[PDB]
Amino acid sequence: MWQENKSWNAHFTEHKSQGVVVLWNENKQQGFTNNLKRANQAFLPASTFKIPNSLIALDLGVVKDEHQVFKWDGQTRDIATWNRDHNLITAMKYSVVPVYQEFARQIGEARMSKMLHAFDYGNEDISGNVDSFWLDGGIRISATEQISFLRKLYHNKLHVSERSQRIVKQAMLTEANGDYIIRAKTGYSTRIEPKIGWWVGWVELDDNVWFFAMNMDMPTSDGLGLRQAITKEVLKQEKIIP
Amino acid sequence: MWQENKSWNAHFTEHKSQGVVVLWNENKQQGFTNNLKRANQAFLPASTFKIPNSLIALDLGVVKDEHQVFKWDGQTRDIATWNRDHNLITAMKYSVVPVYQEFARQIGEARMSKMLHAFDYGNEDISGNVDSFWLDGGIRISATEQISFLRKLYHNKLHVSERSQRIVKQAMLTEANGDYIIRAKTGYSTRIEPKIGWWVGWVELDDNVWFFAMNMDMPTSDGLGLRQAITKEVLKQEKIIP
Ligand SMILES: Nc1cc(S(=O)(=O)O)cc2cc(S(=O)(=O)O)cc(O)c12
Ligand SMILES: Nc1cc(S(=O)(=O)O)cc2cc(S(=O)(=O)O)cc(O)c12
Ligand SMILES: [Cl-]
Ligand SMILES: [Cl-]
Repeated sequence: MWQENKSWNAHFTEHKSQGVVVLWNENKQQGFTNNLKRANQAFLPASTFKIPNSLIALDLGVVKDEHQVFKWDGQTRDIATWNRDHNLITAMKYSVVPVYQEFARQIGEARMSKMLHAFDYGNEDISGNVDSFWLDGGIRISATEQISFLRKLYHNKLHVSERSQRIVKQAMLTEANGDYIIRAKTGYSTRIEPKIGWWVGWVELDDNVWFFAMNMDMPTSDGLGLRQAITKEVLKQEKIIP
Repeated sequence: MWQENKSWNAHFTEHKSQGVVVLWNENKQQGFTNNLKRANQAFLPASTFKIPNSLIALDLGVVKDEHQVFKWDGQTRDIATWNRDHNLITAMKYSVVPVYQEFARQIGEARMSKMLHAFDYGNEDISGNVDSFWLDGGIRISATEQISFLRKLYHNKLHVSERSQRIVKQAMLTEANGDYIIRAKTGYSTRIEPKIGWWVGWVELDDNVWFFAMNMDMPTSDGLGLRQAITKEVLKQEKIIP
């Protein structure tokens, strides 16, 4: 059910990088990875936690819908796209942390713990601040655990309303053309070592769905584009995308 | 509220074509078109009727969800992509008429007419064959009436369940990148003159949505790509997409 394909390491080696890419063939129920050990190594989810955070916020009514505007708090921050009004779609697209920190505070630690346990999400640990535990707290999730969570979300099997799951899957939309649809979420963990970058999601084809979860060492923010580039090179080699 | 911009006609003249493009700015509540008269002239919806047909099939339970497989009936047809199994997403993507003719037969004339009346869709006339009235029957819809219908769908305002509307909006996904999301449906009306090609939908931006409905004279299937091409040129001229 799991298979190691160490040939994908050349895509990491070419860009002087190191990480793991995990693929899941939904039709055949088979998994593939270049490093089974790192595939099961649990890291801070960083901004990939915006997927479960969105689900909980929508199911609890903290977020009314994907169109509700969340005004900029006026604090000018270092990322320019953060200093503006956002809805759920654009907050996920630009990884607007302060918007989701506001969501987490309204959710509260008690409901956040209960929901993450219902989601079977990682180690289900929210130790630290309720509005930063996915950035510098105790929550840890592996690439294979991201796949298991994403597979439940795809099939609407999470312990939330179907509506919340459909809205979040819409907000995860990243790329779409005549060949494939990518619903995914980026992540960048910097507060706690090791500094890593995430990209988790799935590729929808006409007759199949390929779930993917990747993470890689990210000492500097200059290599952040390699998350999508290395993943797409693996997808191209596997004939998943042209 | 409505403004005519005849400069768009140059994009039709460049390809030796004739048609109308209707744009609606949702934030500003203004509309723009190159031909006010043709914008309100009613044509056969052709495969753009797959939007309301999908909504009706979903709300009535004829289609359970976007994953239900509709098996190929075995008859080899002219369009190769039709000679295979389909779900709601691929049937919309490839405009698989035989799949939607089966939907219309299951829906029936009484339910179809009741729903189109509730939708305020076009002239609400289902006269003709139960499984082809949108291709050669009495139903007619204008480009502005398409936008009016699409605006209700975007806001989950149609009388069907919100779930049915969210599923159809997902199935309408055509293109997505870091700049915009296009949810649209193509159409090609050939059985009754004038032969016309349709493209209706909307473009999702970060803080606005531009609804569009275009139709153009289409004597042959060779120029079907001009529907998107001319629409994109108008969108680029109005600085909606880069
Ligand atoms: N929370 C964050 C997510 C992402 S994402 O590309 O994975 O979505 C990138 C980030 C980049 C920076 S910075 O170092 O460039 O200022 C800081 C962040 O907090 C980020
Ligand atoms: N139902 C149809 C929809 C479309 S669409 O691109 O507007 O969706 C194109 C079509 C082209 C042909 S043909 O002339 O190439 O045989 C035949 C069709 O039935 C079509
Ligand atoms: Cl979508
Ligand atoms: Cl032409």
